[PDB]
Amino acid sequence: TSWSDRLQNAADMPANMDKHALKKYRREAYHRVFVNRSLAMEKIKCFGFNMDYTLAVYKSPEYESLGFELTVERLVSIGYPQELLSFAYDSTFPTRGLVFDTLYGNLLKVDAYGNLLVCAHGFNFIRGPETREQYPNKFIQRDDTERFYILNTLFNLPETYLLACLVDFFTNCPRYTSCETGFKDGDLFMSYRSMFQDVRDAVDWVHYKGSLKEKTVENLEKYVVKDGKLPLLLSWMKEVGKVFLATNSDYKYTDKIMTYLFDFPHGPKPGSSHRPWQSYFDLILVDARKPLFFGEGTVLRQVDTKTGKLKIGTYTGPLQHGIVYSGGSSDTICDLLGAKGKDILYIGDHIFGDILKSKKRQGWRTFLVIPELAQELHVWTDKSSLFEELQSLDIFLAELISSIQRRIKKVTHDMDMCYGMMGSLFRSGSRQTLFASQVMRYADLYAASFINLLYYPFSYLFRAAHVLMPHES
Amino acid sequence: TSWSDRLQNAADMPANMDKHALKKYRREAYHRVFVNRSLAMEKIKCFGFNMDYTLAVYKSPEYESLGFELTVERLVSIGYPQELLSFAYDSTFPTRGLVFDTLYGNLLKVDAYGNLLVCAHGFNFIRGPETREQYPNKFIQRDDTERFYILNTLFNLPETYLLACLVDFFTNCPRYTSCETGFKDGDLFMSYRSMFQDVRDAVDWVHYKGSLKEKTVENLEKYVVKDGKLPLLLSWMKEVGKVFLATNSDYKYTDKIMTYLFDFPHGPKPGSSHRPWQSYFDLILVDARKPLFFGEGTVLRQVDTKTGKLKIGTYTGPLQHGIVYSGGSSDTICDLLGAKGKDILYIGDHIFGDILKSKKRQGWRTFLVIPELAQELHVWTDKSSLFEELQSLDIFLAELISSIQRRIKKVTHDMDMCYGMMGSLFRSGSRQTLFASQVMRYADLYAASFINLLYYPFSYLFRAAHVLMPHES
Amino acid sequence: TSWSDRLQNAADMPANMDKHALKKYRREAYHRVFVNRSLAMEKIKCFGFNMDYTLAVYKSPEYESLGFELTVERLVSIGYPQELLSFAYDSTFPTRGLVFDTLYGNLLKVDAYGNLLVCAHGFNFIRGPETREQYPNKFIQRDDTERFYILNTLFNLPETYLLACLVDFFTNCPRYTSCETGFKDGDLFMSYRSMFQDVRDAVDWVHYKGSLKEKTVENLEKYVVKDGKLPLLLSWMKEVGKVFLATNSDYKYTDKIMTYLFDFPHGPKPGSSHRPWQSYFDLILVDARKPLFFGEGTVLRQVDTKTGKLKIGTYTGPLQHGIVYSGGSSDTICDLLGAKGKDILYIGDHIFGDILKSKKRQGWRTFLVIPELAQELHVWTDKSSLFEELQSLDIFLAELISSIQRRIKKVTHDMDMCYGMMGSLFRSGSRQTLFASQVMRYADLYAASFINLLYYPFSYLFRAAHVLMPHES
Amino acid sequence: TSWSDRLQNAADMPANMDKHALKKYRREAYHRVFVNRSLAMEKIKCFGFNMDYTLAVYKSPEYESLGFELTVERLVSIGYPQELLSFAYDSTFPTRGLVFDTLYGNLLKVDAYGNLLVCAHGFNFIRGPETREQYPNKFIQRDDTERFYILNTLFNLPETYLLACLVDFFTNCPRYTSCETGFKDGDLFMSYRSMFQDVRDAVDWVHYKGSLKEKTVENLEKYVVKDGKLPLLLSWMKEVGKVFLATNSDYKYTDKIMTYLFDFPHGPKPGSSHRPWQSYFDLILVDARKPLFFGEGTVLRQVDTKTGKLKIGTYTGPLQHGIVYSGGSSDTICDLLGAKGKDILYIGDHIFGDILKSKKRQGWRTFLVIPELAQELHVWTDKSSLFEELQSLDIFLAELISSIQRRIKKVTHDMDMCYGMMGSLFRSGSRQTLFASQVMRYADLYAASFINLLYYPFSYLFRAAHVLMPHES
Ligand SMILES: Nc1ncnc2c1ncn2[C@@H]1O[C@H](COP(=O)(O)OP(=O)(O)OP(=O)(O)O)[C@@H](O)[C@H]1O
Ligand SMILES: Nc1ncnc2c1ncn2[C@@H]1O[C@H](COP(=O)(O)OP(=O)(O)OP(=O)(O)O)[C@@H](O)[C@H]1O
Ligand SMILES: Nc1ncnc2c1ncn2[C@@H]1O[C@H](COP(=O)(O)OP(=O)(O)OP(=O)(O)O)[C@@H](O)[C@H]1O
Ligand SMILES: Nc1ncnc2c1ncn2[C@@H]1O[C@H](COP(=O)(O)OP(=O)(O)OP(=O)(O)O)[C@@H](O)[C@H]1O
Ligand SMILES: [Mg+2]
Ligand SMILES: [Mg+2]
Ligand SMILES: [Mg+2]
Ligand SMILES: [Mg+2]
Repeated sequence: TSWSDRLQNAADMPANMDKHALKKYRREAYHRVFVNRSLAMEKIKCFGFNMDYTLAVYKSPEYESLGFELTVERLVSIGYPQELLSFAYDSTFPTRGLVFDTLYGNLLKVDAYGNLLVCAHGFNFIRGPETREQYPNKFIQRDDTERFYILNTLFNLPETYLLACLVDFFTNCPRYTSCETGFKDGDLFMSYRSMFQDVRDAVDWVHYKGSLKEKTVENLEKYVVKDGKLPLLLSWMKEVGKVFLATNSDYKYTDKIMTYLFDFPHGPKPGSSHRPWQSYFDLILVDARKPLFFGEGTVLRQVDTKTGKLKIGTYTGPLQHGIVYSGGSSDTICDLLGAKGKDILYIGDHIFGDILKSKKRQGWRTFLVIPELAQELHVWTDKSSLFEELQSLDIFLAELISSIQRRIKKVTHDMDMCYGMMGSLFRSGSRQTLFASQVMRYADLYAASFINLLYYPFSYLFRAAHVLMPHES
Repeated sequence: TSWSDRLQNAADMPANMDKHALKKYRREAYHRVFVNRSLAMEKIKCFGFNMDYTLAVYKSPEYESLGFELTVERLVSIGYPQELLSFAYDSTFPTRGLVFDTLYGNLLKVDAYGNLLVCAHGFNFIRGPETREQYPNKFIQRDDTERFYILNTLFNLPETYLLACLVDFFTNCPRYTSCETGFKDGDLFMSYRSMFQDVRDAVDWVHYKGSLKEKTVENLEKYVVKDGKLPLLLSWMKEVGKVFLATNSDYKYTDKIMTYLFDFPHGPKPGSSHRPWQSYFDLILVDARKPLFFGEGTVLRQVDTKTGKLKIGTYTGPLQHGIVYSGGSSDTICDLLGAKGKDILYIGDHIFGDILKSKKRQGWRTFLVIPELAQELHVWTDKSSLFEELQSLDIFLAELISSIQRRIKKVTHDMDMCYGMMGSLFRSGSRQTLFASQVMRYADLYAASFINLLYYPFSYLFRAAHVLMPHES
Repeated sequence: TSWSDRLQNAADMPANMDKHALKKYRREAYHRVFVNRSLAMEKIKCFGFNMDYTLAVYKSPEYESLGFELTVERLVSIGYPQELLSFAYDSTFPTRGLVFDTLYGNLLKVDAYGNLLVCAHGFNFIRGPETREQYPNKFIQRDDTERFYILNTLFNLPETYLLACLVDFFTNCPRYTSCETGFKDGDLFMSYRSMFQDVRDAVDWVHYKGSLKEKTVENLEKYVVKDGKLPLLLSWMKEVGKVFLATNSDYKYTDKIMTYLFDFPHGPKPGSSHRPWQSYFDLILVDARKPLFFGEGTVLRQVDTKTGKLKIGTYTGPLQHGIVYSGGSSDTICDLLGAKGKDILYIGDHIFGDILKSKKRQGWRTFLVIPELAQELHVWTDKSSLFEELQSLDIFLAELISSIQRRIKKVTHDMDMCYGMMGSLFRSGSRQTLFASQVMRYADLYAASFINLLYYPFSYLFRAAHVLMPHES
Repeated sequence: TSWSDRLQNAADMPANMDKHALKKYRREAYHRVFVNRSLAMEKIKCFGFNMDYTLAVYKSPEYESLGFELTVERLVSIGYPQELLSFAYDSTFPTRGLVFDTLYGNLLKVDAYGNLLVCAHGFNFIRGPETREQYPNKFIQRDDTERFYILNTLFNLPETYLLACLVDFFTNCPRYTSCETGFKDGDLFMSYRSMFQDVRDAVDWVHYKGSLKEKTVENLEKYVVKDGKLPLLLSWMKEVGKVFLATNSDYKYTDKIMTYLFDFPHGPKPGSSHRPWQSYFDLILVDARKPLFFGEGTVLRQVDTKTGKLKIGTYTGPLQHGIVYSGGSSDTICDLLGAKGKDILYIGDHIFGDILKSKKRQGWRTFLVIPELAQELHVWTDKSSLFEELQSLDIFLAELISSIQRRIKKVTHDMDMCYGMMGSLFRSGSRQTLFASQVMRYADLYAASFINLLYYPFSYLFRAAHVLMPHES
């Protein structure tokens, strides 16, 4: 049971319009919207969306496995060994938000301060004392972006596992010699950095020149969650405000995906005429190039929606019915919708490119979709006994000799393994991950899906407790 | 009663060595060490210090007023009008951590997200609706470091007030025309940006080429807090670990100041022989050039302590008794003391250049000295009734029509004015400042003075509660 | 009769081995090697080559016209108007080395100092006084590389004409409004800068992703000069020194082209066994990425010559028979051949990327191939009467009222038109072009083809007269 | 007899106004203006000047020796050894335009292509074969500006000799160990790069914070050439055009120097009323910051000529009588004088900062003053027999075994030594220097002094022969 099984299960249910039914459906943790900073929904005047993994939630593990298979086949195509074709995607290994150390070829799970929580070389999990040889302070410099790459997105899940697969394969294949910073093959030396770049280039290629999009759109039921409540919720948003789309994807792909998402024999509610997906948006913008979008952006272009090509030249005209934009900047949206930043609730899945950047650069209000939360919540509530025991051990030790520390490490591991080999997205034991810290800092609201907004009235006041400093308590 | 009066009051008392006396003296909020993240003191192997406003705490408002007077006289010297000499430093106006907007000439107090809490043009405090003309989203882009300058340090307090003085003077002087981005004087236009640069250059000049240091060292009793407990605490640190000094100041000034700080007719305790200040340090490093120090740093030099000049060449030798270093990098300290980052507790007063940077770049443990906390604590506990009323108003409104909002704004202002015209260092009403957020994020421990460590045993476990995400609660 | 007709005519003749026959064949200006700086051939130990337009001389105007047609069809493919398909390449318009001014959409012919010699907007040649509106000092800043693009190569000849075609088309097409910096089409504004970028991108695309290479290799007789003297001369070079190839092209294309160039029923001389083209080289390097090659270069790779793919990893081994390199740097060649810069004569056609950069960065000796010289020489000797008259007019005026200036401008134009609409590669009248100045400064030797070296003994001392300053004469 | 003795000798003579007297005085090579590119003086509408070493020609070797002594005393002041005080400036060693290699501590004389002509380590002149260890291709990369510093100016002559003095001193002083890249002194290593930086910093300090200016202005007869013909020539220029001053020096120094230069008991001619120096200029601009001046420049300021301080603010007004500008850009001059680049003859002594940059960035006409030419001409004409013999040897060898090469090297050295230990500014034997090449390329006119313009009518056509390519001859 993957997180997308949970979402597609909730998606299959009819949308009860009764006001008591929505407020009661809101009880389950799975249907809740979580609040890091208070937000008065009545002040929101524009609802903004990205598409991928927000409106178009790709089914797991089928879509990761497709991306993994095409990336492997691209690497074999450029000259990697045929043994790569015997890899098979394993959804139990990767957790999102890991850091690949391109110097030593390690996947690292770190906290907000660069402290090491988990270190794996290939499929070998390196224990505390052994990591100190490569990480003397059990710490990485996050600003060393040439060395460390943060695997922020769900699109990065196939390459997260692929990187570990490759390190494992070259380590144990007799043809190659293992060195500290790569692998030697006779007169050829492949550094982990160059291998990582090949992987990155191949993932990009699969998405932009390969067949991933084509294979997705030829079997949309297999790869994309479809929910009749999505048109309903978007129609409610457009009744109280303006609605816009700003996606990094191109128009031809967006049109195919969005058409599928809205292909029901009715409009927002059963019995209503079907409307085209574009009619749900006051402003549609593709090729957004986020996060650069939230700074200078790019030249504003207009899409010829008949051919799917860009019209030649910079678009200098006004917002018109049926126009589709390409490129531009976040200021394009604000000017054309007559919005200020805090009037906008932007719903995205990219913690860095959508949420952090719109918050810091423009002061937009933010809603982070976290697809895996649909299943991490289930693990969290089911295995809560282990966390409560861990909390007790931390408290008992905080007042105590060392037989407790071995029990702390033991329960930490058992808790983490319920999530997978790389543990929870949000923590390792009692230590929070970098990802959790960035969710708390930059996502005003968050949920497994933005559809959970259906269960709250549009006057709702999302409330978070005020923060106090230690000396103020 | 300034914050330095509080510190000098506590400094004048004898250090009772009784173990029950120290743990009981620790009760008062003023003698406490506050904890943002848990820290086991037994793991600390090196105690590091800066000098200015940490070991050498400059008396307020005398030192700010001296800096203000010399900066004004430098500006008049380069051609600013004689009316500047009628300014007089006013300690009730500036709060530390304000942002000067060089485009519009405003002092801004902002939260961690760039939201405006206070805006003053000269001495005119701009009310909410009027700020929207210049700040349409009541928000500044903090990454626009060419436009916004954060006045982080206590050394910036004179220029904080001076900037407001200058804007006020040119606005109301009939010879000048007020424009949006500066002042016009016939065929001369002085932008707020160029005026700000003149101020910055003059403050730098006063510290590095003018007479500020000379005037300080010729009346040390007037300008520098002296505490007999400082040699005592440093001697205890050197009994359990190593102690180092890394100051941005030069050796000749450091030697004069430190000699004064240790000039008592005894050593650590009354009855003991006096020891030179240098004997309290395993490593002394001047001209540190923090924060660059925590990256590549500069070439490591050796001070000729007889002449006070640098020896010619890069120092390639080892740590030796009596050597004094200049420049280098944080790695110099780690290598020479055989320390890893988390072995080091670095005690500093510069939230950015000492604390944020050593934490993020090197994973050092951090102790932030906040001199004004000695008096902000007194205001906080005395006027606690206003904050509790403010908390009630926020709760009552969070469940309610708009007669409460005017009461919220009214109590916010009355609370803030107890701290001064620019309010608390840490908040405006219920909203925390950028400075408060950076203290919580990067200072593991903090206190009005590091001397408060005297009241804790060196095995102490400083404890902070574990953080949970909203969905984990 | 194009310049490549001249070369292919000389190519069709048998190579007479008689030593008196070669030294006599050297009399014609067309078979000479011209000398800017003295060069003793006996000191040359390595002969280096690029491939395109040096070993593989593409026939004119067929190859330019092919490149023009595919670039036009790529622009139409991305959305440019169908009228582009009615353009047809005209070899009489473009001269190499022109500067496209992306601000005003002009093709400029300039001297070494940025002075304007010719200015054309579309097909309209702007006369002296009219250029002063856009060029007040009849001068461009050559360091403004964001505004001015120098069309250095023969590959740039199709886009030189295409840029003029496009400016002409949009100017005179009623659907578009002509503005100073581009063309307006309703709500779309296309700047000359964005149009220029589209052209550049399309030319790149045609060469790297389109069908230009495929169409060339499917009709090599139509597109590539073939000379039996090329294997002969290369074999003589390998008898006295080492021979290397460093091409920006990839191995699969290089192999196809070079195989064709060496496909004769014999080896160097008639009657000898045929040898593969690779056997003529001590070192073969593709994907050179010149001019970056002459600085840090790129990682050194090894080509799998069976598949045409790069082997995975950096090549760390030695120079071996049959190895083919990819990337690397000029230091790769020097180290592997045991050469110093002045031991190397590098034969190239790119005045900037081959000749200027190897000379300035590495002190290599240089031989510039200038394909058009084969025909510019014929025009120069035939129409010499006009130049001599021009020289007389300059002398007579230099001692004289203004009826001479109109005659000077008149003869200048008549002389220039013999070369084409944009005049000689090397001058406009008595003023030398930027290109001529860079040939003189950075090409030690030059010729229409490097095959002219066949007519000189390998002990030859190429001689240039010593330069004196004015005060030394 | 120094070059400034020649200039001061010519300066002491009365200015005969007879038109035949001026055209006859023009015969001597010493009074001629030399021409690299033709220039019609009637087209010049503005005459521009720098001050230092153009209007204010500092006497040699007294001024170099003063600069040397103060720089040495500054280095001793910061901690260099006392033995430096026994150095004494030697005008026979330095030639202008040498390159200090900061890696190996060598002074290099190079040609325009980076080829080594002379190499000296300290006072040891390294012979051809021995230089190949450090310079394998007898070549330096001029674009490696972090390694190589070109000593372009007459102000650099003291540090040219000082650098050789220091290398010589540390090499032969027993306390220091000689390494390839510097000197070791126990645990201190001083690289040639850091030593070079100390020298550079000290020269800057002497000019901007030390006593060099003060000592110059207290003995102007000792240090500055004074010529009654200078006011005369400037008055003739102002009769036919506009005259401007753009100096890097500050106003207080400029005023002192210019007052001295114009302090005669008469105006332009004997018998005329004296006029203040400022009245000879249509535009006076100080603090020019050339060469940045010829790009974006700096903010335009106005000097308060009463106090010598800058007025506060950017000057936005027009050109007015008596105004003195500070900063700005070359566009300031063009706009205020209504000039285009080719209307301007700019007379400067800095081959890079005045001449190269105004020519390339702005297309100004250029006149380079070369003070040493006053004496290099005398050596050139006196020792012409050696050069003619050298030319014969080159011709005889160019048609010849190796007994001639030793004679070529022998005569080259004897010729060079007549100029000094580092040879002619313009050549070593038959090889031209980088400096000579840049004079020819960027100086339209040149002379030992701009005063030589007095001997030419303002309608004069300076003529240079047209350049032909080898294939055009
Ligand atoms: N999740 C992320 N993915 C990719 N890049 C990131 C992410 N978070 C931060 N960055 C960028 O990586 C660089 C290094 O980050 P840095 O060490 O400055 O931490 P930071 O982003 O300031 O986080 P914090 O303020 O919590 O320390 C920064 O320029 C930042 O913008
Ligand atoms: N207190 C400070 N004083 C001066 N500069 C600062 C301070 N805090 C951050 N900076 C620097 O200012 C620049 C702009 O900061 P930015 O907008 O990235 O916020 P940040 O430092 O990442 O804070 P946060 O992560 O809390 O948003 C950054 O490069 C940062 O290093
Ligand atoms: N033929 C060329 N094609 C492309 N770029 C060039 C060419 N010649 C020079 N450049 C580059 O263009 C930039 C601007 O050149 P710049 O104005 O400095 O002239 P330059 O190359 O120094 O020529 P010169 O020394 O003759 O003035 C330089 O960085 C230079 O390397
Ligand atoms: N006389 C000089 N003094 C200082 N810098 C110079 C001088 N001449 C050139 N430079 C600068 O030094 C850098 C390196 O020069 P580079 O190797 O490009 O030669 P260049 O100036 O283009 O000369 P050329 O065109 O004759 O080769 C350039 O950016 C150039 O502007
Ligand atoms: Mg998305
Ligand atoms: Mg400090
Ligand atoms: Mg080529
Ligand atoms: Mg000068």
